[PDB]
Amino acid sequence: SPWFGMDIGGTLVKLSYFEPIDITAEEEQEEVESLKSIRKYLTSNVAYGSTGIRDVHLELKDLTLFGRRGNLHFIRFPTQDLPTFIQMGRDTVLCATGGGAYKFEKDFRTIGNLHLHKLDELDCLVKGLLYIDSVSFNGQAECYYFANASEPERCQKMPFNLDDPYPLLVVNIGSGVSILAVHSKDNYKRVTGTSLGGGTFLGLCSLLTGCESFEEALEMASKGDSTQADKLVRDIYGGDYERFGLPGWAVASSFGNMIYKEKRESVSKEDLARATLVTITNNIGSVARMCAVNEKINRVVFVGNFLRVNTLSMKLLAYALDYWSKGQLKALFLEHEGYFGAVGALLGLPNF
Amino acid sequence: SPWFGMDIGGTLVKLSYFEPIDITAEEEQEEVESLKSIRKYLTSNVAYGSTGIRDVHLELKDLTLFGRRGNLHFIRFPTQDLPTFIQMGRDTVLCATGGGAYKFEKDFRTIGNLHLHKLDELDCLVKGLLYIDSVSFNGQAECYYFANASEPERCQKMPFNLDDPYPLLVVNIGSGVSILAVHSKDNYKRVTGTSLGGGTFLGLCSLLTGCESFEEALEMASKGDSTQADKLVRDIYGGDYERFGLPGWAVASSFGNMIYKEKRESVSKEDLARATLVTITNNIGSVARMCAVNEKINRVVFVGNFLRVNTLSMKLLAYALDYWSKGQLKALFLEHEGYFGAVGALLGLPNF
Ligand SMILES: Nc1ncnc2c1ncn2[C@@H]1O[C@H](COP(=O)(O)OP(=O)(O)NP(=O)(O)O)[C@@H](O)[C@H]1O
Ligand SMILES: Nc1ncnc2c1ncn2[C@@H]1O[C@H](COP(=O)(O)OP(=O)(O)NP(=O)(O)O)[C@@H](O)[C@H]1O
Ligand SMILES: CC(C)c1ncc(CC(=O)N2CCN(c3ccc(C#N)nn3)CC2)cc1F
Ligand SMILES: CC(C)c1ncc(CC(=O)N2CCN(c3ccc(C#N)nn3)CC2)cc1F
Ligand SMILES: [Mg+2]
Ligand SMILES: [Mg+2]
Repeated sequence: SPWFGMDIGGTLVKLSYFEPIDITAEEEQEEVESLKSIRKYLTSNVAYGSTGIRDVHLELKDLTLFGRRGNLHFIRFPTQDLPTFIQMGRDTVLCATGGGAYKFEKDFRTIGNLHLHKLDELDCLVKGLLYIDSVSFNGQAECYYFANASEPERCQKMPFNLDDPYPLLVVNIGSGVSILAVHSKDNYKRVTGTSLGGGTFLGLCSLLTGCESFEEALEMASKGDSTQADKLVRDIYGGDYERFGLPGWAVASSFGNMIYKEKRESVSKEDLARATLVTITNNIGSVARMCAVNEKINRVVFVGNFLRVNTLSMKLLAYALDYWSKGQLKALFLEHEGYFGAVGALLGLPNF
Repeated sequence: SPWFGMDIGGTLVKLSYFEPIDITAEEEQEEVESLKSIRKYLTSNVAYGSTGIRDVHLELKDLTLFGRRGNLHFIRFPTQDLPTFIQMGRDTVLCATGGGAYKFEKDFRTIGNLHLHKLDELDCLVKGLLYIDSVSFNGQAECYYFANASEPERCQKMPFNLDDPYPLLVVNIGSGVSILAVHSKDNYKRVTGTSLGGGTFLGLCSLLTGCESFEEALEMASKGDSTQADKLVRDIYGGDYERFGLPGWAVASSFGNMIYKEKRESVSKEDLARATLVTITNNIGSVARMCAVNEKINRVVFVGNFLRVNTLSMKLLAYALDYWSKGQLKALFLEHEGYFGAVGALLGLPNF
């Protein structure tokens, strides 16, 4: 049986696959052709069909897991294409998490004799996050922050040590947002969540600009000026609101300048994309700040695929969390940020 | 000099005007024609030009203020039309608050010999709120809540006593959102704020539906189904997410079903209006809940004109705050909710 961990989210399926690299001469003969075809298919291709992708840069090489050495691979595809995945399987013990482990349980059982083991998505997230940081990213730090995030000429990605990770606030930005407080390896809770997450960015962006992919939405946003759509403090006060330390550049009302018809007629799609990104990102940061204050936790780590290839939102979070907390909170990021649930699911294999 | 209080916000100007009703025979002769023309103009019209409105239902009758008896009137017009207001004035001590008291200071001083006194918008809000509740709404309660907000066959507006109003969390929903913690008549602070407020509702609604007024946006929303645009917990899990008590009907991702092109092509403008309203309203409620928990305050009063003629958002707030706090927080509302800053400004007149 191949060793796989699957996190079926509302938008993306994430798959962690352990490729053994210590296969003995006797073991290669004993392996069945279907198993060899799967291993070869997965390791000789980086694109799978039309929508599956192997994130080769994230591979952990020569990892020791369950007493074997191998490479840990990280693979993603849209949940909309899970029927293709299952149909290919019909042409193994599967540890699965995410909402889709429940929603699609009956579909996975169409694969004869397959044993599906549903695992909790936040249990798997915490276990996978702690594990990956513990083994390191091929000797490099898994965790990083942006040093001097308020000064663009200095701002730079820097490694951050999580050897004693507790306590930790984890902000999981998927379709929506889950906020977790982790006090130990066995003591964690879901503090709250928000509905304004990555699916809001992508959904609103598509409605407003006609973009047809997450990457196109980010490309548009990179070219836009959110202040063409947003109403700033200085638009209301003429400058800073000094009594409460609100700088003129702060957003007072997201999309608030779109109440004027002439401004709706002049705004560009790129401006709207950037305002959508800024609106969602600042709200996530603000909710994270309030939760960190209430939980008395000063390290805030952001995960989920809203931040994949999204340096704009990462840098906005780093700057905003530091600025609005007056330096009391630190924004942290993880190289394997979308895959922790899939890894945590894989890690449950020995229990079955 | 007529007694006026003005709150110049980012979107609306609010004006409180005290009409004396104890004018003696000698006083009517001494009054100048311009003053008599202003009082007559204000009290014989309910529409002023094309965009000014007197909210006659809010009038406080036979109020004793500064040692005189009179009627307190409540008048609003768009900040975009303030040049018309100022030009009419050029054809008095003015206590003014809101950002526009600063932004338009030089414009108010084009009225010869006018004395402008800028007052802080959250100082005025707290003072006006406490004052109006203290004098009552013509003998009725100024404050109300929705009893049994979780059961539509029972849910009904009911009066609420604020005779000892402290402590109180005040959520001011204007263009954006300000959240205040009031501990006494002289001890209050701005806890935080959000950029996702009434201008976000109106701005996004206009972009998405082509509506041309706040009232039209609400009319559209009243006919729509937000679940056509939003991705719910049951869309991801197939039902409830039981481990964390998330019901299937909860929104997991606002506008999250709009990542699918075929759903964008089927959604109605009314659906989009309702999803915008629900998205903004739930986020305001959630931020209010987190702030109330951190401030250790269990009464949350919502003000600002986002809720004017907006029973949908008021009932959503009442239900959501009670549901998501497991009954620990109570949503409160005020009949004069958009006008407290203007009243607090008027109340500063004796200091000058
Ligand atoms: N290739 C992509 N396709 C779609 N969305 C993408 C893609 N890449 C990045 N994203 C973003 O990543 C978000 C989904 O993140 P992800 O952590 O995989 O959520 P999920 O697990 O599928 N949803 P959930 O059930 O709420 O946990 C989307 O909402 C987008 O904002
Ligand atoms: N006639 C109207 N015109 C515009 N907006 C309206 C109207 N009626 C209700 N609204 C809503 O009321 C909101 C403005 O509320 P209001 O409390 O008057 O804010 P403001 O004081 O002008 N803004 P701010 O400077 O942020 O405090 C708008 O964003 C709309 O959502
Ligand atoms: C008084 C009126 C005109 C008014 N209404 C609303 C606002 C918005 C506001 O108050 N804020 C503060 C909190 N903020 C963030 C952002 C990111 C993070 C992170 N990470 N944290 N906080 C968002 C904007 C301003 C304002 F002047
Ligand atoms: C696990 C994944 C699939 C997921 N991701 C996000 C959510 C959203 C969420 O967690 N919530 C709770 C807080 N909530 C409100 C709303 C109003 C108030 C008031 N007043 N308070 N809270 C909003 C929705 C669900 C969810 F299953
Ligand atoms: Mg997920
Ligand atoms: Mg205001």
